[PDB]
Amino acid sequence: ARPKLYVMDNGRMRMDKNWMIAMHNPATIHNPNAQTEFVEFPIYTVLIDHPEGKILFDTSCNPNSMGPQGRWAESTQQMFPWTATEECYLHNRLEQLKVRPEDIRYVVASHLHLDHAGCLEMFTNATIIVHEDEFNGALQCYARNQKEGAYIWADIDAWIKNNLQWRTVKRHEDNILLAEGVKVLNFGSGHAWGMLGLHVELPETGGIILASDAIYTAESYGPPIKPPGIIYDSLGYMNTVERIRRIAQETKSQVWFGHDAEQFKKFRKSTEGYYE
Amino acid sequence: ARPKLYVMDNGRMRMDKNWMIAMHNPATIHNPNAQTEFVEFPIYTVLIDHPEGKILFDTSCNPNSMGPQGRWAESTQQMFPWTATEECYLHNRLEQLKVRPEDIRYVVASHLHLDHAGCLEMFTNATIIVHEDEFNGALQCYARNQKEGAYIWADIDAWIKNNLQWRTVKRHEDNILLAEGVKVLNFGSGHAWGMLGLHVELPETGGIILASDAIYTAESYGPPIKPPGIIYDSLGYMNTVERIRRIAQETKSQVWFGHDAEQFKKFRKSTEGYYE
Ligand SMILES: [Co+2]
Ligand SMILES: [Co+2]
Ligand SMILES: [Fe+3]
Ligand SMILES: [Fe+3]
Repeated sequence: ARPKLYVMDNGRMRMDKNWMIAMHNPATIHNPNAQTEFVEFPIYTVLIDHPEGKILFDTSCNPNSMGPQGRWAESTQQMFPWTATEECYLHNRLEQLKVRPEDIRYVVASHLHLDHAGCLEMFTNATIIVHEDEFNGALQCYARNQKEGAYIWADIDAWIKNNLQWRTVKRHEDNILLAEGVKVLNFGSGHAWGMLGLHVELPETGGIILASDAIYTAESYGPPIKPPGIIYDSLGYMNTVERIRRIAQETKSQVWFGHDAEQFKKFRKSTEGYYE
Repeated sequence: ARPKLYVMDNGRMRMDKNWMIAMHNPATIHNPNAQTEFVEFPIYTVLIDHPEGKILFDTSCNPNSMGPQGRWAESTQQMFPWTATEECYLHNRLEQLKVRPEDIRYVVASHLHLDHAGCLEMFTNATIIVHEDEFNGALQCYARNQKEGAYIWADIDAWIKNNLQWRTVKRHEDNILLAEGVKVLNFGSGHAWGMLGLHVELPETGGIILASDAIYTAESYGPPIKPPGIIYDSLGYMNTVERIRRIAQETKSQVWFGHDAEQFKKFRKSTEGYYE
């Protein structure tokens, strides 16, 4: 197989840096009212144009997330504001590559947060691969009518209404070989209830690990590891980062972080090319 | 009737409220540079004067902790400053009750943080009860010559030099009946590597659970639970709080938090009386 892998720019988000890096700047006796910062970071998705079938990793935010008529709760909009030009919308990014949603064979949902699962509803022809624990957690949010937080009720509503084709990765399930040189990594609980990653082996570029929010940024990764404020299972989170580091070493893979502004700037984006 | 329980005031500590309540005041699009605050909370210990032998729960901070010639690293002193008059030192609080360190049969170390294990070195005739995972973690800090953080190298140094008599609670060990109506609760990992609590059954007052830093304050307790910034095992922490809530219900026990300023105010202090 000679795939082409694309990085698609799906806009920017801002939030308290403490969400990204827990206790990044603790107050001290002579600085008792230490103030935080509102950091900007990229939202992106990855398309693997593979001869066996197109694979999409993450889906960014829904185009109708923000605004007075937005799907996101106002509180969510104020804490995690998403800014994106029309060109940044996933459907537009795919269109400019002459890729229709119906062309996508597999969508790998790293997790079901607002900035990763926003456009799942587009892909009614794909198998949606998601960690069973993440799926269960999101569905409970829905059933419990939770309208605030990182799991968007209106998004989940749409997934169900659109009759998406789910394939859950079981808690103790081994890696899934999706296609030649493409493996779904079962990271389990950490940042969220159930994290999935991808290992891609490209002929030219070599190994890539898509970590998503298992590792927010290079600052997260270190060493030393600097865990997030947004966290479910702290032990699991630490285990996963260390696991990724080992895999990266042993397979000579690059690690692509969830939301690293510096790393993202270096990427060849879908408007400039791809990785072979 | 028989046992007398004393609450001993061991001064005050201040720190970033984010340590106490994680993400208490998140930055937003209209408050992007949200500040924290430096909150004050009590450091206290509990003496159970029991017919079978005196039991001490926690030991506060070492008198030699603060100052330019103090045991605590300057970074620690400025992040977690401890203020206490001489009358607040544990040795003095015990003296004012006509209790000598050598009279203490059991010391229960809830964990080995600087504000709980500070005076362990006093009790050379007691059995020191501590969670094995907490003990191991602290000893690693010592062996690794870690001078920063919540584990005080100089304190640990003193414990070893003073040849304390350790009794570790094993990871999967059942609760320990220390004396009639006094049980050591094995909370395991959460806030720290290994947390111990105490359930005390007093003839008159009834059930008391000493939660220590398993539950910082009533705000922590909720519901809903609001976890701390100082945390090791998030899942374990949550499990422990909910366990305490069940035990409290089933045994009709009060829950005494680790560092709740309002609750501590209400307590009958050792200088005014005791519980029976
Ligand atoms: Co996330
Ligand atoms: Co503590
Ligand atoms: Fe994210
Ligand atoms: Fe404490």
